[PDB]
Amino acid sequence: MPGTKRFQHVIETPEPGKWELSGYEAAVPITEKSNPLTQDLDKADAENIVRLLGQCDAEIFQEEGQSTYQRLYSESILTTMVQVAGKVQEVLKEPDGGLVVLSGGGTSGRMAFLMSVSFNQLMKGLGQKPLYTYLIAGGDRSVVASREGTEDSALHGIEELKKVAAGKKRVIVIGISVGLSAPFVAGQMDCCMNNTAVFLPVLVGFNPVSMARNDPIEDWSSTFRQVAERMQKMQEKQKAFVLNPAIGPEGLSGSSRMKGGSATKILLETLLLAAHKTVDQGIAASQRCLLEILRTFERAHQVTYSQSPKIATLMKSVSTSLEKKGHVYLVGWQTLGIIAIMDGVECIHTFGADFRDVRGFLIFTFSQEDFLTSILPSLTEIDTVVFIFTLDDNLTEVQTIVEQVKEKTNHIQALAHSTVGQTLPIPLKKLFPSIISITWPLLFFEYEGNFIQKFQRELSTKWVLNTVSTGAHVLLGKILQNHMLDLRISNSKLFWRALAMLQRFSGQSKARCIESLLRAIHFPQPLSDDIRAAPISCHVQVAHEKEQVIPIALLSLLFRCSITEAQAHLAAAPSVCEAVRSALA
Ligand SMILES: CC#C[C@H]1CN(S(=O)(=O)c2ccc(N)nc2)CCN1c1ccc(S(=O)(=O)NC)cc1
Ligand SMILES: O=P(O)(O)OC[C@@H](O)[C@@H](O)[C@H](O)[C@@H](O)CO
Repeated sequence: MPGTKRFQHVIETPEPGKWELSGYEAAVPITEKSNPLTQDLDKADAENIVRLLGQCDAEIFQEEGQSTYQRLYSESILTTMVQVAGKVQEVLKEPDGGLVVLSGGGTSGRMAFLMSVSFNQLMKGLGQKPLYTYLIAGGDRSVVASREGTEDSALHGIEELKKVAAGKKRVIVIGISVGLSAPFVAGQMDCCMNNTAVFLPVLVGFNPVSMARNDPIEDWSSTFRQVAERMQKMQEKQKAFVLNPAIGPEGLSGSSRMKGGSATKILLETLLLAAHKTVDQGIAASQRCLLEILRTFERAHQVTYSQSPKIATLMKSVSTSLEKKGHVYLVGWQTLGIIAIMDGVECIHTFGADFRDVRGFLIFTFSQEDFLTSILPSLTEIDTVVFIFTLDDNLTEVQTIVEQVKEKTNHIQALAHSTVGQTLPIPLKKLFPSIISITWPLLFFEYEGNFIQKFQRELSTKWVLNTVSTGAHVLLGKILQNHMLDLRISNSKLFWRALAMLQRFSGQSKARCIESLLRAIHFPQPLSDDIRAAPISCHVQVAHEKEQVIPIALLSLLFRCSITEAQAHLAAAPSVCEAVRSALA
């Protein structure tokens, strides 16, 4: 029947009460799951929100229970990290015609960029040629833009890969996809397996391979799952690798920019740093050198979240400014500036928020005076401006900008990273009365830009900004339990996530949910057979431009009414949130 090809794979909605016993819950990929810690996140206050995400983030470092999924600390995973470190060594010994690509869509792609830079720096400070590069769904521009639609083509991924891999002789391709989902990566990994003389694919993500994505990709014949299963078979002969620890669900269901991006750095920085810092010692990478690093990353979580009360406060202020109608500026230096940009941009697609709502700034790349003359003018009594820097940064450039911002603003707060016993110039740096001083112990570092200190700091900022950005929006009522219902459908994964949210919150069949969804998307056109049979990309292209697609679709269902009737209802309610929530009641 029309549509059967496209929707056959979708699991039926269970009868009320049998969500567990239908086996439905057990087949939800971990990366899409509702985290039980966050069932009532939409009710939590700022302090709880910080607590509940701190807990969710902790799950990264939690160990394997005694019938269950491998985790970051499990022996199978650390052994895989060692073996991969090893293959990175091979290429490090033979830099001529060698290359190491880190690749991903969206936040996986963003993380890839950071790491390729860091490790390229590292080989510079040692006077070696840079061997790292990145690849992001939609080219370089995607690093710092909301561009969710660019991940759906396997040919694109392969193309980008062919460009960069030039006339190289030995290529390591680290395909990053948190959900083991992005068609962009899938095609890269498959291409690698079809030329193993040159390519070595390493897939990174955080689902078991039995939960890897399995619906058809429009421009490619195999699924992510088939690709990953075959890489796993090659791992026996050491010609492919799959590195996939479970880290437990996101605190915002399927918001893989959070734990997933974090785990990506923890996992890949750890392994690459080990491989470098152990080549020049002429010693194999071992579980012991990896562990040192992982434990440091784990202290970093503890260090970071011990500043929780302040983190809650900055959340309450970021939220306040967005409840009124102000903006939120994230101003930071080096690498920590970028991360700030990355957070701001992600808020657009993640919460449907305008790019001014939470914006990032590096010193998007607007210099000291340029910021003072351009942006400073537009500031306002209700806004919030966050400063993010180390005490190694150039604090004369910092104080200047805060001096000025204080006048036109007042809601400032800051994120200051330091070694123990560095002191904050100006004891009347108050200015910031109640800073977020994150003060780092003294580690022993032989590489020359203290790369472990950088990684700690990046990660810690990512945790803070993410928790803030996400928390501020939850407080506003935009989140339904631990799901973002009212998302914009801009790729296929999001289209499937909409359909899952329709099933979950309505309890109605998949045929009904699909029908309501496609009607909401294509309104005012009716459901023809063509539309029913259309590739998922046709729906995406149309829904991408509309507003409230998913809430309209859900209303149609709850009221058993038409799209015309549910649009009218929505427009007659005070808000999307009250409309949906009170139809649920
Ligand atoms: C319909 C459907 C579905 C699946 C898979 N889709 S998928 O096909 O894009 C996908 C993504 C990643 C992956 N590893 N496998 C499939 C994502 C959303 N999915 C999903 C399924 C269930 C839920 S939920 O159970 O309502 N939240 C607990 C949330 C999301
Ligand atoms: O790394 P994945 O699972 O292939 O997901 C890649 C991207 O879709 C994902 O990072 C997304 O852009 C983020 O907005 C999710 O919060």
